[PDB]
Amino acid sequence: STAADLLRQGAACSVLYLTSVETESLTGPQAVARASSAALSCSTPAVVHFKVSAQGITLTDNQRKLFFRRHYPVNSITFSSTDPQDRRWTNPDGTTSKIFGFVAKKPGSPWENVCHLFAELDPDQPAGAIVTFITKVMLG
Repeated sequence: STAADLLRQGAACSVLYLTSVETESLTGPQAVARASSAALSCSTPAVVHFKVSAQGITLTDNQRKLFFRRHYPVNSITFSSTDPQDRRWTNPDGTTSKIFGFVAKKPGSPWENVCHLFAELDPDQPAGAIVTFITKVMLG
């Protein structure tokens, strides 16, 4: 586990997975805003493991032997930001969490642009930092 290899492995943490919505012909900020509107208008979100690395974004969740996984390669990711209206997610305890999303091509419907929306769980792995890391691996 050398420095450069570790650093390529990137950072992973837990986040709430709020929703995913198709977002064609919208700017990046419009896409994230659209997703947040949908999430905030709907009638409990899953906690997922969220990894950002040189290889892109990987989302996973397991309950016993049931398993969810999606990977978004770096060339597929077109945008990420916190909610441009500064809207927050209200947790079951009534406290609020910052919202962020990214837009990527849908792996099995590649013509489709889809915004994946999340809320922060840890102030020490905050939404703004995750957005910074995604934008860095896009920049690379």
